[PDB]
Amino acid sequence: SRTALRDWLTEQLADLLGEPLADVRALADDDDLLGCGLDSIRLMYLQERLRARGSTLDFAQLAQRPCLGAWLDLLACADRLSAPATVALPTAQDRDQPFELSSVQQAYWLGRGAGEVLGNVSCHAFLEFRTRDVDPQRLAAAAECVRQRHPMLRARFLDGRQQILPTPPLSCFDLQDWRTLQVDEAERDWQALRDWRAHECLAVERGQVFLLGLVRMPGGEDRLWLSLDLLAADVESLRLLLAELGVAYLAPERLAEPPALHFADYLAHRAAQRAEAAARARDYWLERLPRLPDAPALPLACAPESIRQPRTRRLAFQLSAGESRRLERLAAQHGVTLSSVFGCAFALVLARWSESAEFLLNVPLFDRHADDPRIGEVIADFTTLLLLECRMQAGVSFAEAVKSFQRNLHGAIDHAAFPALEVLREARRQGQPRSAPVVFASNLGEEGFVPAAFRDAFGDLHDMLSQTPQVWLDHQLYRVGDGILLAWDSVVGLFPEGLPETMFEAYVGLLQRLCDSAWGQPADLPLPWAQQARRALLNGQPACATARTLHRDFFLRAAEAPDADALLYRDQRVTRGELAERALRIAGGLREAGVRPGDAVEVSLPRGPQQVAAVFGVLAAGACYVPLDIDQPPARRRLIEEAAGVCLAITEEDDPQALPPRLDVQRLLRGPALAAPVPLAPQASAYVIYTSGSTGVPKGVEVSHAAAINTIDALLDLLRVNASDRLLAVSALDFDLSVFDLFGGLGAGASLVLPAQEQARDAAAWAEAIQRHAVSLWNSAPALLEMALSLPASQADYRSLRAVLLSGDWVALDLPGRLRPRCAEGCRLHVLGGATEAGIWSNLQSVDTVPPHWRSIPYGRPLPGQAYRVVDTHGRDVPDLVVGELWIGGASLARGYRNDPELSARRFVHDAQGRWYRTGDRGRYWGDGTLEFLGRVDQQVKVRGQRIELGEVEAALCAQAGVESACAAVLGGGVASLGAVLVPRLAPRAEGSMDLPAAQPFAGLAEAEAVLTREILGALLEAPLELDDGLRRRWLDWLADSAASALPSLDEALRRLGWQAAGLTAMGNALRGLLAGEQAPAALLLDPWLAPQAVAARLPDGREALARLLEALPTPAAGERLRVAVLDTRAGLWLDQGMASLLRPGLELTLFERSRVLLDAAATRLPERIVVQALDDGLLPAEHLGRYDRVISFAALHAYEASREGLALAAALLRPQGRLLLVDLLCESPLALLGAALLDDRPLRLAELPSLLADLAAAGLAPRCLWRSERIALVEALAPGLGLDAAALQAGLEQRLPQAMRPERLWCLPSLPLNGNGKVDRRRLAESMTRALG
Ligand SMILES: Nc1ncnc2c1ncn2[C@@H]1O[C@H](COP(=O)(O)O)[C@@H](O)[C@H]1O
Ligand SMILES: [Mg+2]
Repeated sequence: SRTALRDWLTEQLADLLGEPLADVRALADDDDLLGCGLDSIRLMYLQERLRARGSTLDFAQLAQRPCLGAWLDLLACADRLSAPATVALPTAQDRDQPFELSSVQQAYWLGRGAGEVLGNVSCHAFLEFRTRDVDPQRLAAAAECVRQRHPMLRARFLDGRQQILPTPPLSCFDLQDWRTLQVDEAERDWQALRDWRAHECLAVERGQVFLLGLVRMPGGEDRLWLSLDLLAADVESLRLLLAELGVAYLAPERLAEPPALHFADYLAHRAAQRAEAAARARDYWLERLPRLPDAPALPLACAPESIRQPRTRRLAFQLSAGESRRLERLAAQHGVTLSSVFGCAFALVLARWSESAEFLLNVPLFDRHADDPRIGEVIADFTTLLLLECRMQAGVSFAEAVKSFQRNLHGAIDHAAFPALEVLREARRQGQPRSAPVVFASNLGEEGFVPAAFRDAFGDLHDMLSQTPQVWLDHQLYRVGDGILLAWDSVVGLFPEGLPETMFEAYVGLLQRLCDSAWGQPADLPLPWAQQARRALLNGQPACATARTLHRDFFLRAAEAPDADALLYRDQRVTRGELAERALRIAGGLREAGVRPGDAVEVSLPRGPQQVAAVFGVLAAGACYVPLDIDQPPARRRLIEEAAGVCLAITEEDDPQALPPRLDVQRLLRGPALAAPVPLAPQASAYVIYTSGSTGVPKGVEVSHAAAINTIDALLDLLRVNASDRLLAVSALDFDLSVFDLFGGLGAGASLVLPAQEQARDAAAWAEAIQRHAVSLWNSAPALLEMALSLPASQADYRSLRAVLLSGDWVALDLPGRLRPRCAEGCRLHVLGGATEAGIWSNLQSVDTVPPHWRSIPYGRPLPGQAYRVVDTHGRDVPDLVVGELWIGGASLARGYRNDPELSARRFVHDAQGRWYRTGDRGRYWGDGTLEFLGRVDQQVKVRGQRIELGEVEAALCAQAGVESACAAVLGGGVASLGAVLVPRLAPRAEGSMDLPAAQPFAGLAEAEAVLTREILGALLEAPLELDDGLRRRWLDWLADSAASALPSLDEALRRLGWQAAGLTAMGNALRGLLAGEQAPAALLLDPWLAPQAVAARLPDGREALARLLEALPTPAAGERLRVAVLDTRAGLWLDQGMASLLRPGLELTLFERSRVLLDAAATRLPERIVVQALDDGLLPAEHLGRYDRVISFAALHAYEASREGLALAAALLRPQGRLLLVDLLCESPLALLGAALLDDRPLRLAELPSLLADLAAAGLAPRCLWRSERIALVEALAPGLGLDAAALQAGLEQRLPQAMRPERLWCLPSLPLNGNGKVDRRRLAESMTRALG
């Protein structure tokens, strides 16, 4: 009855809150009980009382609607609709026996071992307290009294089990009386004792789970301190050890009763009583296990595997009684537990310090749930560990975040019934390596953490430590005073030195603005202000530029000294006057050709003075130059000419009827000179560099003169570039480092040494050109300079080279090591950062030397006038050392992409901090404000210094007629090659019209294989212990079901199948060799008596199928070449049964496999004139696509994960109108079924013939089923015009990609592998291609 139930709940709440019964009855039905000071510890008690009343509700059901009315309306359902909690408990377990560990004690125990991830430590709490005088004889009594009073305080831990001893062999109390000492010595010795015993691994293996102790300081001070391994205790149990030590010190007679409910009795009861909720929670965790977030991805100075004996460092902050009150009142007004305030505020900090906002944290629940009320006096480890996934919402108030985090935590509390350790174990077994190495422990009992009976004897908690193993950062909370001690037991040296302090200072700041300001304020933290202060300096670097047309300065340097050498090229030179005139003639020719201000002009000239004159001439016509290599291939050039909206192209070719009108630079050099460059305002489009672009369409990066010249000035004024300098422009014109050579170098009036197009990658030409023109300035991607430095110092003298710019790709840490002894005195290497989209660069790390902690040469300070943010995936700045997305900002940015406003809005984003490029580079601001770049998260990679989007390479391969989809990756090995992988499209058909005469087989052959199974198993089942239990259970039954029952025959079977007693003897012995040699399972495929294809090739009349599959190969009678391939080679063992008439005169035959080792076992025995080709790590080298007039599959199509795998592979491998020849098991071969059992791989793979045909016709091949039917069916099928070939791909790549990004090696898969998100597995494919490089 509902009113009687509200009375019962009122009485439970009046107990659990301690409020009066009448006052609690006066709470309204919708009045929030967390809004009255209910918390989770009380609510699990109330929920346990409801469970004990048979009124079964989950904690989450009560907790998602935490008010009396909602509880009553849940309960009016549950008292008739919900399951009874009735379980037959074990009423006792034998009290001295080595009983099982609780799940969280198993975690601590396994974490105690030296080998485990961040292991080798206790899990102990250490507590320190102060007082003037206390008696050691009271304390030595008190410690041994509490060891005898509570079973768990003397529990030995061995071998994954715990044993309550009679009395432990080792003392409970460490008296350290030092009233003898000098204070300074005792205080340092205290620090030595503190450091030892607060990190000490307690001797739990000898039942010392806890050790009290007391230093007596010569300053007249007793530092009572307490080491307790939480293997023995909940921190709630620890504060009861404190209460009892308090009474046992003060008045030991008042210790009421040794609390009777022994911990083995509790674990037996609790495990059985949780068991259905644990199985229900297990279903929930299994459905989430591939979807768990990881560890909080915090900035680690060391890998957690690599610090061998982790000291905890405590950080702590006593929130005042007033701060606590303000959190408690706001928490109540916002309907949340005080633990959810702290857990949410901590998860916001962890989110803000993580590379991802989704992570686990290990939340130790209280789990004191047993029927005897004295369980709340027992001292065992009643913790149970909740693996809280939390998934912190960015861009919300804290009120929204804490309610979300509470509903998440409260929702997860029932799912803690399956313990966090078994979740993580099941993750490790499922190949999900995950851990929850950040702990969160709310210990908020209002009596105080240190209980009254102990505070009356000793000072309130002076200090403490955790030592939780596997755990980086143990965040406890305690009531201390009636305030709240926040503690972060971070691990020493795991994090960067400033970080846990800085992160905790931001956590305290967060909790204080939660005391002191309403929760409608953002959950998204400020940075720790000092981090934002540093970064606002480094971003705030002043413009350091005069906003002007980009060409202005060169035309000034020309007007100021017309005779000075502007360009040096192929051992001739061009003056600034000559170049300015040549440019202004081009400009006049361009205005004559209808080009006009901020309209755009392609420049596509071989590297040399006419190119430089043309870009200056475009700019001096007022136009935006759109550089492309002359090597840029015609279809790609048409994508760019189309996308750029380009007015004109300059190309040495005259063609006024091209896509843009295309012009001879030599004719534009006949043009009248403009008397000046056209006046452009600084913001006009200056260069549009066509970077590679991920949809396949290349992308024009439209950079204003202001933007370009802000980078250039910021760097000219740093290099101190002057008229005596000369630059080697190894920069290609469509790679925007050239824009600095071009308008920086000549704007300062330094000369440009240009390589010829003949010298575009030629280190020896650069070395000659540098030593010949005494080049002072280098500028490149470091791939080009490492190439230049690979010439010896005797062959390539760079001592003229005053200063060096390295850019746009990873500088190796030893490149300044190679470079400083090679280049000039005053070497001035600068490594520069930032993308095409940001003007020519955006950072500068100078490198006089590399300090050893650089893992890469960082992006330095931002260049003057431009800036970096590093952001979370929600746009807010990440804290220092945290990885986030590099946003380049400020005056240097490109205006956008030339005609892609939507991709521009995706990249050039606007924020309260101005305009930002959102690069997709990852990186982190170090504590010194330097910006370590950390590579890229996305499909964009660097090939020979140049930028490539793998999405472009893939799209340029999908642009092949015949490709369904593609993958690309830059590969491992010293070659650093770009690879790619193809799925062909199959041109499907439906082809059920089939005309196989089925009649050749007879049932006596399946009976004969049954008799041979009776021979082989009848012998090996004299020694069935050679097998495993799966082989035994199958083969003992199959000795009827596949060998004799309903399959009678004589040993004439063997004479019908064709193998005789020497064969059977080798089958039995080779199988014993497979079993007992430890080579399982793969050695099945290395022996002609073992393998499913080798047995099939004679036993099921696979030889009479082979007599037809060995035919359709006309080459010797044709007098002419036939190209043939085999998919199902394995160790070659079926070809060995056709070999002489298989290996026909005139033939090309190629072996393929899907492993190396089996094909190499084929090459070890088959004649080496046959061509050998791995499909290494699944992967077909594309040099074989469309090559073969005949393709073979043989007694292994079942072994492909679909027929559609092998059939698409065959269809790709076949030349058009060439033929597949396919034989496979459809019916059981009883002996191939032994082999299937030894692979332990399903004989359900053996197709029906209609299904084989439907899959094959879906793979587009037109079939005829020929012969040999249900034992082994020979199908041929004939290839459509799939249109792929090696040379056709190479030609289509040569049409659509420059030689920078055509894959130097190319492959195919019948489908791409998916990672666990359902996206293409570019890491597995990068590895697979790397393995396929050999
Ligand atoms: N010093 C560098 N080290 C490594 N990568 C760099 C460096 N400088 C620039 N990059 C990055 O390389 C990426 C590819 O080059 P980009 O074509 O300009 O986009 C960009 O996102 C750049 O920020
Ligand atoms: Mg770029």
